Amino acid sequence: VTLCSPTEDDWPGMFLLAAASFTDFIGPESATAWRTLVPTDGAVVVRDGSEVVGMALYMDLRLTVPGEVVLPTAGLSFVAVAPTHRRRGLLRAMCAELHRRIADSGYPVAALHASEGGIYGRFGYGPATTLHELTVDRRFARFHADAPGGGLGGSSVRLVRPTEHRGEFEAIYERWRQQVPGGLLRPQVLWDELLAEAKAAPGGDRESFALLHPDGYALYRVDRTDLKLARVSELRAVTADAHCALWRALIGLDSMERISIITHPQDPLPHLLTDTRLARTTWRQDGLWLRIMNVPAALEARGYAHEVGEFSTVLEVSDGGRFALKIGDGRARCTPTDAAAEIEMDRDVLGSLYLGAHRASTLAAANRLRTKDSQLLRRLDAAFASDVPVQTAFEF
Amino acid sequence: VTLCSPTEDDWPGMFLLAAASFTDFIGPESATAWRTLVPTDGAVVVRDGSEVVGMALYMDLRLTVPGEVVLPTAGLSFVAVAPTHRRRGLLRAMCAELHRRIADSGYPVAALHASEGGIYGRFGYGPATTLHELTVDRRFARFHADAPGGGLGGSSVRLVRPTEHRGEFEAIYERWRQQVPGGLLRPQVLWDELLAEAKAAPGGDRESFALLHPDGYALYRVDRTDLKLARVSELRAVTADAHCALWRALIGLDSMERISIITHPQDPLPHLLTDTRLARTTWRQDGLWLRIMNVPAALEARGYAHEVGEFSTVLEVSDGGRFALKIGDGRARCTPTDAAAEIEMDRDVLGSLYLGAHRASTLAAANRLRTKDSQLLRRLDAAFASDVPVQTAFEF
Amino acid sequence: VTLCSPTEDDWPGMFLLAAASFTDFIGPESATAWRTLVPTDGAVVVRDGSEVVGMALYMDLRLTVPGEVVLPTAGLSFVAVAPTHRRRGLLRAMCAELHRRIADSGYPVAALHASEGGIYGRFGYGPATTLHELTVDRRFARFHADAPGGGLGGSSVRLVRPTEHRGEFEAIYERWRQQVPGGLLRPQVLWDELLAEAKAAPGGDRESFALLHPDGYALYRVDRTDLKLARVSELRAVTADAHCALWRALIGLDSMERISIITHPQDPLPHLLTDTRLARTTWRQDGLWLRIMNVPAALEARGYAHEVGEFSTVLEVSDGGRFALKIGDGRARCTPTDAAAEIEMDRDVLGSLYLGAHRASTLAAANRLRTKDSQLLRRLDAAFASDVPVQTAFEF
Amino acid sequence: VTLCSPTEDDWPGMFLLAAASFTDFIGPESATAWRTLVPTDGAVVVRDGSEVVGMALYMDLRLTVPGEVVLPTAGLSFVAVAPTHRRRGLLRAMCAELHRRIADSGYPVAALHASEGGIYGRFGYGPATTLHELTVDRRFARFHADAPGGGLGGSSVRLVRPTEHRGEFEAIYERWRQQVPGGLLRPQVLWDELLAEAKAAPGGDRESFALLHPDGYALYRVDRTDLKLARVSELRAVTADAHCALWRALIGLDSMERISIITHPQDPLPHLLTDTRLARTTWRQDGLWLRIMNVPAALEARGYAHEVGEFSTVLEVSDGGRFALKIGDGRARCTPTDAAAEIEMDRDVLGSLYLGAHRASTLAAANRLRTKDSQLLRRLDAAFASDVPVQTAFEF
Ligand SMILES: Nc1nc(SCC(=O)NCCN2CCCCC2)nc2sc3c(c12)CCCCC3
Ligand SMILES: Nc1nc(SCC(=O)NCCN2CCCCC2)nc2sc3c(c12)CCCCC3
Ligand SMILES: Nc1nc(SCC(=O)NCCN2CCCCC2)nc2sc3c(c12)CCCCC3
Ligand SMILES: Nc1nc(SCC(=O)NCCN2CCCCC2)nc2sc3c(c12)CCCCC3
Ligand SMILES: [Cl-]
Ligand SMILES: [Cl-]
Ligand SMILES: [Cl-]
Ligand SMILES: [Cl-]
Ligand SMILES: [Cl-]
Ligand SMILES: [Cl-]
Ligand SMILES: [Cl-]
Ligand SMILES: [Cl-]
Repeated sequence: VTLCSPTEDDWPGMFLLAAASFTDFIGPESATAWRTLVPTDGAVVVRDGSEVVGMALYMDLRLTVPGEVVLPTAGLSFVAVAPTHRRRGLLRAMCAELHRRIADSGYPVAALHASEGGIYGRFGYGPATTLHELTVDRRFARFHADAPGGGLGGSSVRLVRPTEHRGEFEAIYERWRQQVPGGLLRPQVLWDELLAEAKAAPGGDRESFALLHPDGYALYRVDRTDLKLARVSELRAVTADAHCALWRALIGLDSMERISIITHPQDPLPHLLTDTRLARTTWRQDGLWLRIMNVPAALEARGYAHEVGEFSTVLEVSDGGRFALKIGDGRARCTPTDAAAEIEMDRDVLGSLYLGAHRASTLAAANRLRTKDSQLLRRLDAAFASDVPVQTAFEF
Repeated sequence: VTLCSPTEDDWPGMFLLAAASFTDFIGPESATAWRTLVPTDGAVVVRDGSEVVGMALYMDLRLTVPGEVVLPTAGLSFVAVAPTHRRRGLLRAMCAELHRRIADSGYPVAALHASEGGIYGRFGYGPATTLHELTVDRRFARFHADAPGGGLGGSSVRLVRPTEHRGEFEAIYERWRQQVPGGLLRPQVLWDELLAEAKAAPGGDRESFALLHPDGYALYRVDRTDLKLARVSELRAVTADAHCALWRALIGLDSMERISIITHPQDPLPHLLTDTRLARTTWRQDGLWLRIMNVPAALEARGYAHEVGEFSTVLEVSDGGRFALKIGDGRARCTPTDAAAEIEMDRDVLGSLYLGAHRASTLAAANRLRTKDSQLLRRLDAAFASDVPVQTAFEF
Repeated sequence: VTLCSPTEDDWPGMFLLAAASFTDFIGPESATAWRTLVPTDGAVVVRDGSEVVGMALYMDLRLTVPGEVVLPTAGLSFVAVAPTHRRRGLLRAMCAELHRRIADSGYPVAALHASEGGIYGRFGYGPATTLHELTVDRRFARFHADAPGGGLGGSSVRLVRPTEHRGEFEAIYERWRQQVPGGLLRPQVLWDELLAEAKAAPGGDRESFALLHPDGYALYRVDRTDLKLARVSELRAVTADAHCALWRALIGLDSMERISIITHPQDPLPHLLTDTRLARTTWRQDGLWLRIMNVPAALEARGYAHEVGEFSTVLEVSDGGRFALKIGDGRARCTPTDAAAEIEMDRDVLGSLYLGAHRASTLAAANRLRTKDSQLLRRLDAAFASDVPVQTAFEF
Repeated sequence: VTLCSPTEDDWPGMFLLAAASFTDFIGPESATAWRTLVPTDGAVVVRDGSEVVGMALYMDLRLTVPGEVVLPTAGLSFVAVAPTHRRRGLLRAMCAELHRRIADSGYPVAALHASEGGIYGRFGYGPATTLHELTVDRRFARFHADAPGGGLGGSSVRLVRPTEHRGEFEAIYERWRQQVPGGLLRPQVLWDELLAEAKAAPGGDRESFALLHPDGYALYRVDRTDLKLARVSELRAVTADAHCALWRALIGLDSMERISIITHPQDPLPHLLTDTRLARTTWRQDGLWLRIMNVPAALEARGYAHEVGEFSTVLEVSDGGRFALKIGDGRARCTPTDAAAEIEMDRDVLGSLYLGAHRASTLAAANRLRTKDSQLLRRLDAAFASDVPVQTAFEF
């Protein structure tokens, strides 16, 4: 068992491991696009004597955090151990090497989408965003009097072929990702990939349609099997008007019984309707997971709630450092100290708090976050909260 | 069509209307217990010429709000129009009369549990708490190292017959309801009713069991049809230790595949497990609905976040008054004014904000809450938030 | 194997055979009511050497036929062979003896409800009425402008306890059964039985409610398991106004998603709605089966379409006689002849034609009805048709 | 918003609207065949300022009506409003313009297949044929002694590839459509299309097989997912012998559990079996919808029952004219009058009566058809009835 950077000869062995480990595999011909996001030394493989029995890599990503700050992010992906080589500490070795490389390269944070919720906590990954599926029975949906864009005149929304309006979608997304915590820069190769999935596949997914507004878009397709269900794959709205106009159009798909979307807990859609209950939550799951690589750099980089008074404390991350933490005027200063710790938590807990998706009070109730001062807990709660609700950009 | 207070002769007609309008009817012999909570003049009926074709009443309740303040609450229940008399404005007439009576009696707030989510908004009722069903696959559930009560020695939890420990359940509940927003005083007649439902019914519900801790309890029964599913009907925990100890015991029901509970969004259970995903959200719905009867009295009665600086504004409720609102040191002063309104909202929106379950930002995004100052929105958000997460006490 | 009339000692053996042969058994204590409709010599049993291994009886019924004529009808019921004694010609022997008795007693027709559709044809029983289940999604149901009782004022329909309005239901039913082909006289013992099934059963059927009009009623209960489905067990309407008023009330059961009723193919309900498709046909099956015992007596007893000119023919029933048939002024004369047969059919086919539910053309297309004159076929079609659509009264 | 005839440049915009409005879309390359049936000025589109936001067209069809008379029929199809432009009266404007064009062109009737049952009544379209799905459990199916083609010798039915016997299918269909009310002329381009759907599609529909008789054919394929179910897509039989022979062959598909067919209520198949119940009705729905464009021309063009005596009346269609109607010797004369109306009905009701599928008595019971003379109702019933049962030709 050897652990090293893959050579060009190693990749066919990696794609074989990938096909047997991931069911949703797009093959090795759309792997060209995703490979461009893997830096030199971004990947590790484990050989037996010889076939690939273990692999893992990171991708160079740009992650928006509260205060509209953009962090270089190491995106963990393509992590697999052969079924022949389980319970052999290969994952632990591969994860330890990549984290070494990611830290030495100067990434403040790493991120991943979890295949299971029970693996990544012990690696210091905490769930940081929440996926929220809403299903609307659009046959009963009436918009509230208070809702925008209910007046006469034309709709500002057009039904369009996605492939013909790439430039417009990019510019809306680019604005969206820069102003929303959880936002990711979407490179050109991923727009290429997104608009190739937009066409109908033979005995597969149906043609994608687009609803386009000056300040928003929605990509949707009818479900393969349930022909009364429209799945919104992606809805990006920069303004409240765009979000309403796009939903007014989706509720007007008169041949559909149900619109479903994977969105965030704070999606205002339920409040646009006279009956909030018509937008049922049909699924909830952790979205993006964060490992804080550098505590001082990550805590100093993000903005904090202006609405909490200046305060100071000592934060200990288990095997991650102890820090004098001082937060005021929505900025933090995080400096080394050996003074008595007022707050203790494992590294994964800090990832979970970092984007505002989880409350310090909630993690404290489960004893994942230790302090003896409930005042300090209320202050952490308020300071780490996000004015702009945290969303999930796209799976990697 | 006449609208008046029912006489003793009217109640058999009301029970007939009730049987035909509500499927979950416990009959007229457990209606004796619930009737004790209806004050003199708490009920209206509509007769045709003569049978009961319309009814509605309120019950005298005590509702805990943020700051551990207990408000007299008019609990709307038993609202029905005969299928023979729909679309005749009977509900509008009955609701207008009860609201007249509730206001004149000096109730600051009214509350209800909604049969449908599309009826009650136009009456100034906003959804104020969120029901959150968690289902645990307890076969995979391992408690986190950080979780409390994982050490050796005895369990502080006992498996007991509910009927034999009424006094203990009352005292824990009484502590719970006083410290939690959404908490309701549970009168003796409702403890009588709760412990009569605890015994097995012939070709019906199975026997209820209780897990008792000094500072918490859990009532659960196996599902009628799914014999691998335990439904926790009620879990009241005053301390984090009690909540963990009770969940450790429930995860030890080795003959069950699944534990389900209807809880609140901030339940710390997912964070007690090594795999947060094992506690799936399988259902979400609005719980208690609030109508603010008296805006000044309700806004002044509750506590506000100490962690936001003193601030002042002018609040207009549509057909509910305009008010100079001044919040600081976690107290509000709400006084009449004709000065230009900075915040506008319908009455139902204020009910939705009142217990901290919904964010002003979220309601603002849907244009249910109008202001031109985003700073003022952040301040409302922070001030109306609840330190103690809001829960739902019991259905009425 | 002996075939004779049962003695009082034989009935416990018959009830044992009944319990093992029929799953929907109401026991031997509601068998007292149904036994009153069995005449002396109405029953046969087969013993082995001794237990009951075979039984069959008829009940004295009154059946309305086209022209509002009421015929004495032998109602076959309680027919069973022990699982120990199949393929032994016991059914053939029992059916031959009862038919001997029924004919000698002077019954023009026999009738039954079929447990299977493949048994009774060879005994000369033809399906004569059609059961038609309509399910309305009442959430979309709007009444047509043209529909009756859409104006202001009170509803003429009352929601009532069935047990309190027995007299009213009897008088409406009594009018209904006399004016509708397929109508049965419902004796007092069967009203006793019907209103005992109207109360809720412990871990069984839910309480029955009644909608009462001067000229109609509807009995309905919520389904045991599907709590959004109301089953209308029985709807008797003497006028079009009563039928609409009752359906307006049923569509007003706002807690239900679906109303289902077992009705007849010509039920006007679909045409009362702006969307005829909302009343889906979810089930169709043969209802009452007729064996014509005496061809001349049965053909002469019923009325014929006044709208077809006088005509004459020769009808042969296979092993049932040949007859000169002369129809005009809505009366028939049926007399013996040896003249060449113009129409041939088995006896079961005549039962199927007798109430107007099946067209001679349709049975001719399947060669169940032979003639060489298509003019004569059109004339039979028109003459045997029923002005008043044929309905099914009640199962026996 | 402009309403005009589409130009060649408008059609790609129409196909985009079509893809987003209809899930069962065959694309724009089989749209060439269907476009040949659209006359010059057969289509309208609505543009916004510019994309197609509304479209509708008619096709030139030939519809057989009672008396084997063939009417030029305007077949409405391809009707869609963009989800962006609902509740803007675009459908009303497009339908009013096409109906203007259809009337001025001299079409006596228009027809459509309804996407929903609640749209087309207000446009004067009445459901005129009834689709009836029969499912046979062919494992229990035994043919009656009386049924044709049960004797020895060869089967007159051959199992064949459809593509190799186009000429034979055309000639049988051509005979069928000319002798059956509801029959449509099937042009060459639609035979091209029908035999292209007969071959297996990759990850789609299975290969179609044909059973060919001198006087009938049946096209069937195994269901995609249920491999024990054969769907008969089309069965055309000119004689009773052909219908039996084809069904004898289908019942001989020994690898199938179930044969299903969409047929008409008067299909004689149930009567060919010893057990009529084995042919279950598993689905019922309205088929073709008729709008009578010219009342006098349509009423005079069709044949009437010879078996009803000569009679005269005055018929008023709401906003459609008042007419002296005189029916005798199976012909009608329909002439202008201002004499008192004896029969009133909306235009849609007349479409529903026109092919004999619905009885005047049934529509009268729902007050869709007003008269004060029940004798006149019986006469309408009998006269409008169809000797040959009405069938549905093919969807457009
Ligand atoms: N990181 C990549 N993503 C995608 S599609 C976006 C997505 O939903 N990912 C979650 C699921 N995921 C799909 C297959 C892989 C592993 C698991 N496609 C590819 S292809 C590929 C990579 C990759 C990884 C980086 C470069 C090697 C080849
Ligand atoms: N307010 C009452 N609650 C209950 S059980 C607790 C519950 O889950 N209620 C929601 C469902 N609900 C059950 C039946 C009634 C209306 C709807 N039982 C009764 S019985 C009764 C009332 C009442 C209302 C007040 C006094 C008259 C009789
Ligand atoms: N003829 C009778 N009907 C009924 S309930 C009405 C009904 O839906 N019948 C169809 C089903 N059926 C139920 C049980 C018996 C056989 C099959 N109950 C009884 S009880 C009984 C008879 C009978 C038959 C005549 C007298 C002996 C005892
Ligand atoms: N009238 C047409 N029919 C068909 S397939 C036969 C069928 O089952 N139609 C009902 C469903 N229908 C399918 C797609 C269209 C609208 C709805 N295909 C096409 S393609 C097409 C038309 C058309 C309409 C006339 C010319 C433009 C393009
Ligand atoms: Cl690489
Ligand atoms: Cl996503
Ligand atoms: Cl009272
Ligand atoms: Cl609850
Ligand atoms: Cl007897
Ligand atoms: Cl029945
Ligand atoms: Cl054209
Ligand atoms: Cl068809």
